[PDB]
Amino acid sequence: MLIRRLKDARLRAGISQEKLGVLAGIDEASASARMNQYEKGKHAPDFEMANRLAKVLKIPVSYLYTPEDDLAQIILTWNELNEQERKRINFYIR
Amino acid sequence: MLIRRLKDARLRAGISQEKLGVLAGIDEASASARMNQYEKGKHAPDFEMANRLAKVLKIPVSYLYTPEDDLAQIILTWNELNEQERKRINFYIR
DNA sequence: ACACTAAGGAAAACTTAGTAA
DNA sequence: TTACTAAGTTTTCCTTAGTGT
Repeated sequence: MLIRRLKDARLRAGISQEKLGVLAGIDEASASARMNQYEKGKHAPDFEMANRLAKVLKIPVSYLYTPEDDLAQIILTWNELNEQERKRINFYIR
Repeated sequence: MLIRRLKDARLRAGISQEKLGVLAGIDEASASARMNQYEKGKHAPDFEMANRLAKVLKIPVSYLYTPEDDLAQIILTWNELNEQERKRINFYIR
């Protein structure tokens, strides 16, 4: 998991490391420590948790694993497109 | 990491679980076991190994971590674009 | 060649109990 | 409050050594 994507998504959201964990379902006791470990690259969360974090952060989970700056932006933006906007890009791909 | 995504990518590369591990840097002696365990979802590779696996499979590492089928395709398809075709999309998104 | 699995040491994540701006 | 960390504990993985096609 890319620590910097985790930091940018959390900052845009406006919540602490501890808050993020609790909402993401991590136990109050270890929430603060764990969320800091992931954000400092000391440990990696597992994919389940990653999804849970993504859900709180209102981003697609794969943004967290996207190194390509240009692609990460596309994902972040695809996420917010409305019904027509996406239907446009779909015909585009196929 | 989504095992189904790993499997589909490998099959399109037209290579064995083993060869994949070998080319991805896993030692010959364990490459088969490991790559199978990943593909059956017994254990998940760490991100570094994911990245290695992706370079060999000629795909963006996000693909392995994207549960949405329509976003996965977008990622896969963006991958096939040239430097200019990508400037064309990056401006649409800025 | 190719897909696959149990077991147990190797290694990584999780928990606790904190400190530091 | 929020960020951060070491050390202990528990969990998951990598390697070995086989299975079967």
